[PDB]
Amino acid sequence: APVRLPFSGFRLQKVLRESARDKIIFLHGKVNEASGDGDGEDAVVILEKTPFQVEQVAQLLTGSPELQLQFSNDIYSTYHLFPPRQLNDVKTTVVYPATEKHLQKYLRQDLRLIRETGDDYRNITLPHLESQSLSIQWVYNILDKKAEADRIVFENPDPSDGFVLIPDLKWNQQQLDDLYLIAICHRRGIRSLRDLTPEHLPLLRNILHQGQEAILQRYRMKGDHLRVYLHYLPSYYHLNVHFTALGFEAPGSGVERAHLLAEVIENLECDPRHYQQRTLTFALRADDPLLKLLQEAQQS
Amino acid sequence: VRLPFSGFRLQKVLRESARDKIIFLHGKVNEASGDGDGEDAVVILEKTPFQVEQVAQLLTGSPELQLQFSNDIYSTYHLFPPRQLNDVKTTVVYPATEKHLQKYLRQDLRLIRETGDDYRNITLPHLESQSLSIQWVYNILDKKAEADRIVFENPDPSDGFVLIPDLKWNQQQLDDLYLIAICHRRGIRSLRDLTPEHLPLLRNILHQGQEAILQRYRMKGDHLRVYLHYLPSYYHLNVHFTALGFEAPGSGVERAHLLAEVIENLECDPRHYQQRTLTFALRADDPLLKLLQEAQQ
Ligand SMILES: C[n+]1cn([C@@H]2O[C@H](COP(=O)(O)OP(=O)(O)OP(=O)(O)OC[C@H]3O[C@@H](n4cnc5c(N)ncnc54)[C@H](O)[C@@H]3O)[C@@H](O)[C@H]2O)c2nc(N)[nH]c(=O)c21
Ligand SMILES: C[n+]1cn([C@@H]2O[C@H](COP(=O)(O)OP(=O)(O)OP(=O)(O)OC[C@H]3O[C@@H](n4cnc5c(N)ncnc54)[C@H](O)[C@@H]3O)[C@@H](O)[C@H]2O)c2nc(N)[nH]c(=O)c21
Ligand SMILES: [Y+3]
Ligand SMILES: [Y+3]
Ligand SMILES: [Y+3]
Repeated sequence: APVRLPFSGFRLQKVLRESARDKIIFLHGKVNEASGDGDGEDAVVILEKTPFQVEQVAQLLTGSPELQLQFSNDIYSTYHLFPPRQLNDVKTTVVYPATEKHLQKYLRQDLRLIRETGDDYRNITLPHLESQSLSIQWVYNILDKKAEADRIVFENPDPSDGFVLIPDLKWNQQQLDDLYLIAICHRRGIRSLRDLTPEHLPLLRNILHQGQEAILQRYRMKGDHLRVYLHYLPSYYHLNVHFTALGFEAPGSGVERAHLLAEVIENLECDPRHYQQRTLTFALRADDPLLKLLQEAQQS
Repeated sequence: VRLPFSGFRLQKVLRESARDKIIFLHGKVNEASGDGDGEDAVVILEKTPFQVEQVAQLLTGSPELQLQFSNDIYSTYHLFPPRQLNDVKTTVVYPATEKHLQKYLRQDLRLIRETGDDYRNITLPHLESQSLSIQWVYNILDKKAEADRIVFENPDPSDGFVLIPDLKWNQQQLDDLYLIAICHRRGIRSLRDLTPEHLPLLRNILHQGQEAILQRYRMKGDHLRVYLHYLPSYYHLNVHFTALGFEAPGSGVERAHLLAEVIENLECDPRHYQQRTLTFALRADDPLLKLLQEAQQ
């Protein structure tokens, strides 16, 4: 049974970002303006066209689809096709109320690479963590069974070595070509890859092996069909591991941000302090203050 | 008006990309019309980008939505918009030939984690038996080919290399900038052949490579993603230079290795690349895949 936007009104302020290639758009709207003091609140609405489901496509092209002809020559031709309802799903995400840090992160990527030494991390990044980081209340809600409980795909309930595996916010669950799940560990205070030590190895292995095994049993998808990894920098500073279909070229799966869990585990087995000592490469917005901070602790 | 045929029986998904919301289908058409004898068609379908004004308008009309879930300030929904947002770009090849089929066909991939042993016992023996030609490299290195496009060359036979646009780039804009660097010293097959003796070749590549791109394109190093493939397609060490902003195919973690961390990895673990297990993806029909899977069963 269908619902409405969790707010009234939406008046466009700004296209934070759009991409014709990815068929996606992120908008900052003013909402609820006809109440209280008349200023309203900020929201972000994100609209993404969805992947095709080949069977519905094959069934459509078997009949007489609604078409207009755009180019014609001999054996080539391009139409505009207007499918029935069922092929038109647009994946819609709402952030509301949206904070100033949301508005910043969803804006116009003009990105710069940076190489962060262990020392740059203790000295510069760590003490500046608040400014990179978003509320993890949603993570607590899942771990506490207050949101998304009926979506949980698997749980290892151990307080220390356990975790919850659930469909990622980006996956609309309608097909397996873009399978995307997330594992969040039960244990609090592991912010990111920089916190990881051999003490976490049991936790890591369980995410890797019981996560893959749970995906094999739920979706029949084999581990050699999965790309399993973490982000550095993450947006939410509670360790989280991303399980994607390998043939899905997921945004954020690039060598400049993604780290395979299998390698992370073996890195720890070979090199207990590897994540505190070594240098990690990632991208930051041009104008992000932390970039400036870091550029200045290494140039001179 | 109409599709150029009647009936569609799916024969094969030649290629798909959920990320780009595109599929390439081969179907059999006309099987319940004319003589009864079906033909070949390719039909490519692609979702369209949004238009701001149509989206704004839809949103201020407060539409109805099917809730997927909510959590705190977050929520997601299925939206079934009115016709004007729903257009699909439908390209048809009819009748299509076996050439059209081969043009669009892509193999599905499979992950493998190749130990240092796996590489010694299985991949290396396989690759000396079977490899794609590295002539085209040779042609460049010794000026018979593409000398009209060199961006930079350091000639030192032991640590030098030539830097040319990759064929993937039409050179009309810097958005999708892509270059390869091929080294002068011969027989470096891939990453698996790298040791601390390579440190000058590597350093060389990264550093003079960036300087060349700076002077030629006005593009700073922090704007560049620089890396090698494992497994490469061509077994003569080759370094890839792409614009940071360009989400280049093949820059995924399951394939790409940052040049600079390959360097530091040599510095702290001299045997790294002969001992450590490396991860990569193979085509479903690659004989190497069956070999590795059989060795690890
Ligand atoms: C709030 N939240 C985030 N995730 C998922 O948790 C992971 C956190 O992962 P991470 O810490 O490594 O950070 P990441 O940067 O990947 O997450 P973010 O959500 O900021 O995604 C990165 C970028 O991808 C882009 N993007 C494409 N679609 C969306 C979308 N729908 N929402 C936000 N960003 C999107 C944005 O440009 C964004 O900055 C992400 O994969 C996110 O979908 C959630 N999953 C559930 N199940 N319930 C949640 O409530 C939830
Ligand atoms: C022949 N050639 C190739 N390159 C470029 O050299 C680099 C070699 O780099 P690499 O050794 O690590 O190989 P990579 O795997 O990147 O090569 P490429 O993208 O071309 O892969 C090879 C081929 O296999 C095909 N292919 C890739 N995946 C699939 C799949 N999944 N299914 C079916 N076919 C696939 C490709 O379309 C292509 O024909 C590539 O980035 C390539 O564009 C060249 N550059 C110049 N300047 N002059 C050349 O003549 C030249
Ligand atoms: Y006020
Ligand atoms: Y006011
Ligand atoms: Y079915």
